[PDB]
Amino acid sequence: IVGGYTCGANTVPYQVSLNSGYHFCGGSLINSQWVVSAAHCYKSGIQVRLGEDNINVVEGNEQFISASKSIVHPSYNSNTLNNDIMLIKLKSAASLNSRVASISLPTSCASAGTQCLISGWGNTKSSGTSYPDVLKCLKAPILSDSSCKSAYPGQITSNMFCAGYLEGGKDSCQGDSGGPVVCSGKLQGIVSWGSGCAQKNKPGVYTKVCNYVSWIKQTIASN
Ligand SMILES: [Ca+2]
Ligand SMILES: [Mg+2]
Repeated sequence: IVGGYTCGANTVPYQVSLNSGYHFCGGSLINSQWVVSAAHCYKSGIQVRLGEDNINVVEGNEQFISASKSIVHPSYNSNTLNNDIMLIKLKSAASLNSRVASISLPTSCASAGTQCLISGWGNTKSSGTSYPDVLKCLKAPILSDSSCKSAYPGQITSNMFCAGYLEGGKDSCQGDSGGPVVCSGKLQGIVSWGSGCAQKNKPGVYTKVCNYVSWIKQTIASN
């Protein structure tokens, strides 16, 4: 996350770190047995880490649970990143508490202008590499599809939205992939892609979760 701030330990209790020997993607806990992340984060051998703040120091509120199964969206296209969403079931149920909580799925899509919260352990420089060990946060508004489509002609589908600042300066970056974009108490997006980080007229692009609620509910209940 570039230009954001330190969230504070466990202030984003639904935030997950996917680890395959190191942190490689974020995710969101939607209930004790399931996590939603990005399909481009798919890997075999994932351990889900809950209640994290510093990812290199066991501070006491973590739960590390292995994944039993992963389900990438049936229509994920890794070339365009359309339908960039995946579900991860935990081998054991998490123990929800103040530090480990789930986030709600949306009932309707959010409007442009709505302020959201983006969080992750990704790169914090736009031009450089500095990976933080504690969770960083960024409040950013959803942009109009018009400004999103002008920035990326022929690349945005109805399953994507942009959030950020066209002036640049604040944005998600690598290491944030798969993490949450929460607006008004609901999980509305997933960090998917963008052009570099915090560049001018290049906002980050997010998976539009409100379009996958029936698929998520149907899939988790049948698995
Ligand atoms: Ca830790
Ligand atoms: Mg993240």
